[PDB]
Amino acid sequence: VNDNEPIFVSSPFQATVLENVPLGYPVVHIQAVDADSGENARLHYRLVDTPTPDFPFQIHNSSGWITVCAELDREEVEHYSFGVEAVDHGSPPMSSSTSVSITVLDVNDNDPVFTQPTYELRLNEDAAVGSSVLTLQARDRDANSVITYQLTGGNTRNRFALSSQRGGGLITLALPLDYKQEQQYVLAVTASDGTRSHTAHVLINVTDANTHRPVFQSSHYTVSVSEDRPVGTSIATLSANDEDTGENARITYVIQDPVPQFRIDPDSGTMYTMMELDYENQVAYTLTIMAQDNGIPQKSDTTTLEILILDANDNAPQFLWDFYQGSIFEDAPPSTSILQVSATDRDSGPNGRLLYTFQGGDDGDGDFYIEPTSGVIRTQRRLDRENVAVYNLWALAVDRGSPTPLSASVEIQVTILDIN
Ligand SMILES: [Ca+2]
Ligand SMILES: [Ca+2]
Ligand SMILES: [Ca+2]
Ligand SMILES: [Ca+2]
Ligand SMILES: [Ca+2]
Ligand SMILES: [Ca+2]
Ligand SMILES: [Ca+2]
Ligand SMILES: [Ca+2]
Ligand SMILES: [Cl-]
Ligand SMILES: [Mg+2]
Ligand code: NA
Repeated sequence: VNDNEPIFVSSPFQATVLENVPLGYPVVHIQAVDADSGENARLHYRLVDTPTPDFPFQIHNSSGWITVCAELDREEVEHYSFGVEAVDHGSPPMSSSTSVSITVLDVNDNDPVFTQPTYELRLNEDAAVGSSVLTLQARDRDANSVITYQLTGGNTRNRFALSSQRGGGLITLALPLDYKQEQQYVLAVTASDGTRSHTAHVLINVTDANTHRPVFQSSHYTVSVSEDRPVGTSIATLSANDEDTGENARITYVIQDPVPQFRIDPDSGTMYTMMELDYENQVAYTLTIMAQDNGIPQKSDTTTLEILILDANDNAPQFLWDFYQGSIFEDAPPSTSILQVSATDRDSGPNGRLLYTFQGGDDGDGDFYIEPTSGVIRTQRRLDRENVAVYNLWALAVDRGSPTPLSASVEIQVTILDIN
């Protein structure tokens, strides 16, 4: 006579299991006590449905042990809710049912995964230090995985910085860019859960910017030019150098205060004369000159050029009087002055400095001489009106001009006065 319903040992059943356990792992012993003996007391166990995408457990129909019969995965199903039923082999058979809960415990069996498969961007070379470059996010399907981000290769000259945070991993500019040193970076970034990792690559191209001004070779050029030089003489080649690239570094030269006498070639920075120059009119010119790059926006420098005109022997001496006349008594001793000639020369230096001489002239067959620097004409000999009563002397003023010296001549008449 079958008088007792099978009673379970725990009120409902509950168990946890690492997602790791092998096929065969004993999860829970379901136990029931029938209060009879014989077959009135003999129990069979069965799992009942009370939807999960898998059901990786089974119960042994006599022992009551639930074992894993397919590999578990917490990232597929954390929690399984189902039932178990115990039944006696009684001719009127009795049974009871309870619930079973199995919670699956997390193991670190997933790598962190970047949210983008690929990372690419373009930075302007003048991007500010501190500015944001990129935020990278990875995710880990494990519940118990904290993600730390780290810059782990290709940070050349330590240009970039990476703050690791809750959301993800922020890249900033730590130190200034320079197109002349690096056009490109390939930053490795690794996402780690503390044991597993993945490494993303960030391709960064740098666009040259106009971060430099031309710098002239000098802030004050001085060059010299003979007043001789024809129209179209090159007199100097100014240059500025710009550390940028392309148009940002290509120089246009510009006279800021133009004069008719000079022009510049804007591409080559060469200065040419545009007119005849005259030392006797202006000895010096000063120009202010710009070098502008061709960047957007444009930058520029400034220098002064001082142009010194060099004097040329382009002026001939000129006597103050076109004719001189003087007298002396016949009985006068040697070294008696008759008179002093003078000349001027509009040139300076040796070009303007004067020698008075009878050479190329006439000194009355040696009867007179002239002092080279003073121009004073003197008797050299005793005189005789029997012989010469009236000399027609010819004096020369010669400059000391190098390339070829210039001169002028003047007539001096010398009357020899009688003795009563
Ligand atoms: Ca029973
Ligand atoms: Ca798993
Ligand atoms: Ca993980
Ligand atoms: Ca896991
Ligand atoms: Ca520039
Ligand atoms: Ca002149
Ligand atoms: Ca001159
Ligand atoms: Ca002269
Ligand atoms: Cl006179
Ligand atoms: Mg699976
Ligand atoms: Na630049």
